[PDB]
Amino acid sequence: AVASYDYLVIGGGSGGLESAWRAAELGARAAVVESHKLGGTCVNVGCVPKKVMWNTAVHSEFMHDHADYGFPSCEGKFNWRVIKEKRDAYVSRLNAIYQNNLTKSHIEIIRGHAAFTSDPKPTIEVSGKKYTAPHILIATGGMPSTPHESQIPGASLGITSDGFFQLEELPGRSVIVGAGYIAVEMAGILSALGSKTSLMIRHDKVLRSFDSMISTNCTEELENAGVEVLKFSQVKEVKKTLSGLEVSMVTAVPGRLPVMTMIPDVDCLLWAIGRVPNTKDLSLNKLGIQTDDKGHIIVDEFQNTNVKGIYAVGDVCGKALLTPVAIAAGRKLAHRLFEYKEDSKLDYNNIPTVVFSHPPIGTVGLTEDEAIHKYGIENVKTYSTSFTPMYHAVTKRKTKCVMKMVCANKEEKVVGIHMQGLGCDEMLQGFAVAVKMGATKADFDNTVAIHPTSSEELVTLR
Amino acid sequence: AVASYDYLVIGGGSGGLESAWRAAELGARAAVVESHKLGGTCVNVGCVPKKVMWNTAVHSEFMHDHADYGFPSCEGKFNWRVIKEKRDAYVSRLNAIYQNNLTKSHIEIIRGHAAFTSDPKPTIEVSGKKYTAPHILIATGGMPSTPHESQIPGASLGITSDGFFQLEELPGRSVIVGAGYIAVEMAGILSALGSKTSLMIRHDKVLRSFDSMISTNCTEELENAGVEVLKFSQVKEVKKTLSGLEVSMVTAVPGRLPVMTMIPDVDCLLWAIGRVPNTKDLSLNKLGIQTDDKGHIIVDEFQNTNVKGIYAVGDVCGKALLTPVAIAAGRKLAHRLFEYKEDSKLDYNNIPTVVFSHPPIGTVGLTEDEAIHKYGIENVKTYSTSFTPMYHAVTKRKTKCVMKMVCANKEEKVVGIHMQGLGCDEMLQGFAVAVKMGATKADFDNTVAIHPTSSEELVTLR
Ligand SMILES: Cc1cc2nc3c(=O)[nH]c(=O)nc-3n(C[C@H](O)[C@H](O)[C@H](O)COP(=O)(O)OP(=O)(O)OC[C@H]3O[C@@H](n4cnc5c(N)ncnc54)[C@H](O)[C@@H]3O)c2cc1C
Ligand SMILES: Cc1cc2nc3c(=O)[nH]c(=O)nc-3n(C[C@H](O)[C@H](O)[C@H](O)COP(=O)(O)OP(=O)(O)OC[C@H]3O[C@@H](n4cnc5c(N)ncnc54)[C@H](O)[C@@H]3O)c2cc1C
Repeated sequence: AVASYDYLVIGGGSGGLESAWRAAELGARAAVVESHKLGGTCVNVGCVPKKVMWNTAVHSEFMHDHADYGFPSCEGKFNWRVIKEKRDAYVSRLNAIYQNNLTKSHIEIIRGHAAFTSDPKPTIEVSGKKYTAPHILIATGGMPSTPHESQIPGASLGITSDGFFQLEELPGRSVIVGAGYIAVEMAGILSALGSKTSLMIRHDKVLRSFDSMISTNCTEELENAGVEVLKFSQVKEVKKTLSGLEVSMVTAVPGRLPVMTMIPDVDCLLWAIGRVPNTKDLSLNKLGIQTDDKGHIIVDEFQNTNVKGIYAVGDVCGKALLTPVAIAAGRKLAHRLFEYKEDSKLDYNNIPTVVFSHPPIGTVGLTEDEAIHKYGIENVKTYSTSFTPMYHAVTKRKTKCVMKMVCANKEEKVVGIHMQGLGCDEMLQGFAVAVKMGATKADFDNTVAIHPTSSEELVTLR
Repeated sequence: AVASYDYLVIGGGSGGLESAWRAAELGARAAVVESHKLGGTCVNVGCVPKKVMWNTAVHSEFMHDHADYGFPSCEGKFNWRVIKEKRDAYVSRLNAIYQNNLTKSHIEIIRGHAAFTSDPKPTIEVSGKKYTAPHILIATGGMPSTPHESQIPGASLGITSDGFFQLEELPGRSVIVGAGYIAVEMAGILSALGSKTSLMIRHDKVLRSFDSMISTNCTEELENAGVEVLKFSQVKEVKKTLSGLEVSMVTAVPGRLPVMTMIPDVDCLLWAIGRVPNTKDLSLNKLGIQTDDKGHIIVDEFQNTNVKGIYAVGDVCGKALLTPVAIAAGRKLAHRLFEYKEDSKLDYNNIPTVVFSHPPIGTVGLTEDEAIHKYGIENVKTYSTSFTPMYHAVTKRKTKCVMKMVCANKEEKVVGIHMQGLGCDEMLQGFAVAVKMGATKADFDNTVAIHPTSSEELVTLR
């Protein structure tokens, strides 16, 4: 029967747990329905297991500069199993920590699958057991999208990021299909570690929604790293040969004639084409809750759905798909609800983001074209530099560091910082803080530099 | 005879060159007297050659986590020569670049040693040739201090940072004497690379002028890295045995009786006790230019000496001894002089600094005690965290990451950020920009985090 609480959170991922923590910490009676493992996508099959795999690739990369630094080289041969077993243990330790905090904060964990009922007042049922609350948050997140046989015959022969983390040996030949961050990172980890990789993109470059400098630089650094970027190409079908897979792909460079080619002996085919929300089995239809054509839950600036007492945050909304954003919104909400801060909402402007490619990308703000459109070419001035990290001053293998700064108006307010280079992963957080206080280039320029670093380049751009 | 210019800069180091560049770029007729190699301390025997040696040590460190990441280990044996020859070539390329820019900007380079004359109007002479200008800047910098036989007999048997960069093989047994940044860095590079090292400090910990957390953490990380910290100890004398050196050191832990011990078979004895200014051979006495008891040139908030038309910037003044500060002040000055910005002066508050120890230290602002004294215990709240970088979640060897944030007053204005951990070298510049705009913790806290990174810890401190 309906057990009542002050807050019912559906899904124990990033947004979910943060909302429940802050909420209870403000005196509420929360419970967290979760059908699988706490932590959600991020911890089990995302941010965490990705970062470890990346570090591993970073080790692979630098093995290349060993002799250069005076040390003897190493015979090579990465063992995937060893690092996988560990990566996995780590994730378990994290899970144990998560349950611990939840219980330590007195938050129930209704285990199982939640779905709204055919009751007048918002109510959900988990195993014939119904629970209701004056405030219910849907934080079910999303999932990897795979193409159906109904369009790409043999599409179901390939894997997704989820099956990537399930992989137990280093694939011989990998084919990534997708041109966004997840694709790029998978492309780069797999390649660094030894697999022959082809990244299949429908256009000429990657991370197309990122500033032109970033997508342009990133496509190059990828190519220079041993990755094959198959431009203007898609898969028509996949067949399970005896050797491996046979990717029949259509490559149609605009201005030429289309040309089909088979990719044989493929060990792995990763679909990194998108993320579809987790909303169908919630019975959103039972309450007449608004979704878009793609299943995402439509919410307002304050995470409100169209139904009173029901909110949604994170991936499931289809906006700014990142652990920190789900957390930031789940937190702002618990405060708005249980602390009565009517204006407690997350600002989706100037959200910082790091893409763990090689070298790592960092970005916060408007791309130059996003500024030119919002301000006008007369009001947008960019500053940029392209240099080689001194780490490479003694190595044969090189990478670059390109940093761009989009300034707007007379005072030259920094509206966008984009870079890619070594250390760009830890370099970003602070400038992201500065970009949020409304810093102008002079604020950056009246900051005594730190020498010798790559960061100082941003405060001496001229 | 006296050739006249608009600006005469004495010394082509960090402060010197920046002042001349900006100056000429503003239409002046500059010349740069330099008795040695352009770039000064930093480029030839400082920032640059240090950073390369550090990167090298960082490679050594991570060689330790190779098998952990699934790769086979390496037999070891670093070759110093290889990396030294390279480090050196690099520095040459830099020198060539420096002359190039100077000439490209039409700045003369009077080669030789400058010294003021016995002329009424400020005039200097370089090789019986006299040159004068309405504005003369002394940017001679400083030099390593060594103890004289007159106190420490055999003191002249050891070397300094300068002789460190002259070293051609990896010393077998090194003894660093000094408890400040240069000492620590030399201690850590030499140790990472394979030398048995002892850091001799007159107290219990290092970097004593840094926030207590930093000096405390740093002394530990050093000890945990294979470095021997000889606390409460000094050298009484050094003798050249046949094997190597014999350091007779007095160790006097307060609360015990003093105990002398010999350190035998020492390959290297590095004096990292201090930096004395380059002012004696300038003939400062000829114009009655004010110096302090230690030879430093006394200047005001605007770099003015007590003599009209003569200024001083950088190490030679004995304040905030860093390349970026000399640059920042030489630049502010050229603008004040040639652009008539009467208030163009450098703010020595919130100068950021990175110490390249292992892991790297970063700091900007007031130490907690500097705030408690300036504000009062009732008005100072600190926040801190101590965690292990996830890079170590799979390694046996660990390091920590400790970050402290000193907040002041009701709004909790961030007056000091101190940390030590991996990536703390590139992490600092941005927070340094934020700390200068007068950011409050809420500004930091209303900054969507970047996950998974070490930096995010600073914007989620609670
Ligand atoms: C590869 C890969 C790498 C990523 N890397 C990063 C990165 O480095 N940085 C970053 O910031 N973001 C990263 N992301 C994005 C980040 O993972 C997501 O933004 C974050 O997971 C979003 O959280 P959420 O709260 O919306 O959902 P989720 O964490 O997905 O959580 C939803 C939880 O609810 C459960 N559930 C679903 N429906 C129900 C229901 N009906 N009843 C009960 N329980 C239910 C789910 O099992 C799940 O555990 C990555 C994603 C992938 C895939
Ligand atoms: C080891 C080591 C590491 C360092 N590392 C760093 C670091 O990583 N980061 C950092 O920011 N700072 C570092 N420093 C500090 C930085 O090097 C100095 O702050 C910077 O060099 C200061 O510049 P300056 O303009 O005062 O002098 P300098 O660069 O020393 O230059 C003075 C120049 O003037 C010449 N000269 C002197 N007297 C005369 C005269 N009478 N006539 C003609 N020419 C003359 C000198 O030859 C010299 O080249 C380091 C120092 C050492 C030693």
